[PDB]
Amino acid sequence: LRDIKDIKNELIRERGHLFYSKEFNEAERLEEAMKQSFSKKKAIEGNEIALKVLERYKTIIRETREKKEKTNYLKENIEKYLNDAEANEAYIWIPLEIDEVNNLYFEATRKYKNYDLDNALDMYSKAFNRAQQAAKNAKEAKALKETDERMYKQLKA
Repeated sequence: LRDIKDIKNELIRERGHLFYSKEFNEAERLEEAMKQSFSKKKAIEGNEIALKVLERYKTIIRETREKKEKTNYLKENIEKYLNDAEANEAYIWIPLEIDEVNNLYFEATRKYKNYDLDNALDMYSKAFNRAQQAAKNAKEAKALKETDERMYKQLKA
């Protein structure tokens, strides 16, 4: 029963209750029922309900943590591929592709800040895809330009 206090407080610290408001409300109602059983001195029934209260809180914690990991991975790797795109003249050849990545990352962060985790993950993923596409297109445009000047040079001299 002190386990539940400890798990529920950790969940609050990670804002699990705001990312998963419907499921947190459900787990609080189940916690209330558990208390009532103990009040009415039904300790078998109470203990049976306490194991599910525990498990429900542990699920919000684990899912919150796993989605945060994925968000971190997507944000760090968007950055890495924009860097690589920019080393390949992305601001010369495809500046509006770089803007679209940055704007998808901006719109993903607002969703994340209104505690809408799955839609934030959806849009960070869409920004990561366009980051990869941008890096590739920038390499291709750079190689092509280079090639078309080594030919323009040789058809002048």
